[PDB]
Amino acid sequence: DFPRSRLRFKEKLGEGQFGEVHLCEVDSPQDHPLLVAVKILRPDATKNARNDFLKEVKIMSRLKDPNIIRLLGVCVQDDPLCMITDYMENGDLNQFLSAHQLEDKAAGPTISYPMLLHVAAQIASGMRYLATLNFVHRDLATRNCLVGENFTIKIADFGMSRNLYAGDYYRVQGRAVLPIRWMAWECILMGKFTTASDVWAFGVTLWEVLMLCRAQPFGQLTDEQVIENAGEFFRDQGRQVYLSRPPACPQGLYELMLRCWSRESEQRPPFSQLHRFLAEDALNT
Ligand SMILES: C[C@@H]1CN(c2cncnc2)Cc2cc(C(=O)Nc3cc(CN4CCN(C)CC4)cc(C(F)(F)F)c3)ccc21
Repeated sequence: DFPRSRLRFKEKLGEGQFGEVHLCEVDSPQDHPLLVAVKILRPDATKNARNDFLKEVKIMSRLKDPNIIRLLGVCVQDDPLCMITDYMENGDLNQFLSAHQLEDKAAGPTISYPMLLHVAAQIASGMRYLATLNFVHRDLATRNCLVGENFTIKIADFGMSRNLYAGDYYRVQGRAVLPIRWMAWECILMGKFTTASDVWAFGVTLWEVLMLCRAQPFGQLTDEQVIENAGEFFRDQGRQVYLSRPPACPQGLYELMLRCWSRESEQRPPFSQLHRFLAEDALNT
């Protein structure tokens, strides 16, 4: 159990109905101070919130990769319940890219095209790790991607904890609230979530990166039309629709995005392939 006496409060990062998130300093992290994010459960939090908290701890404890959020420690042998992760200073990737303009010499901070590819390749690397562990993320989007120092990307999962992105989730039949615009066609129709559908979502995430998070995927189409589109991928009568090529995206890179959106799960490129393309092949028109 992490010694909670080693956590020095600095600033509250956010609040919730069942807990609080704090930015903490740890002096001499080798066991100047290391900054960490600590989720503390309120002493009056529900037994259901406590259940989610402990299961969240279990899940995270297995994920140890440079492009995945790390669980540093937990304080659970006593109350209040704490979970300690890395602190990603630049917030989520949607908030990060939305604050930048593209570096375009032919034409507020700037971000270059090679840097957008490095960001996407780090997301690919993280996902390759999850896929090799048979772990299906189920909600890959830029909002669930965290930005640290040196343009380091760490894939996370906030769920619906932040009310910031309610427009990105749709309540289907059964009170299940899903991110349909990022979901593969088999997910929306059959609830079939696999590594292959994580690829589809990566494809939509690469679109967001290339758009500098300026627009919602299929923004001109209603939620009902995004669902009806998945039925068109099922019928395979050539009437299904794809996200349009971002202005700064070359045709070669757009062709990779379309592959992630193949009708057949087995035709979608593995994360090892996306990673190599994004890190090596940027020499395309
Ligand atoms: C306090 C702290 C705040 N913070 C933060 C970092 N820098 C700057 N400001 C805040 C990052 C962070 C991330 C997580 C997190 O990422 N946790 C997670 C949970 C699941 C499972 N699962 C549980 C249920 N739920 C519905 C869906 C997700 C799967 C995965 C993943 F992605 F790694 F697989 C990750 C949890 C707590 C915190």
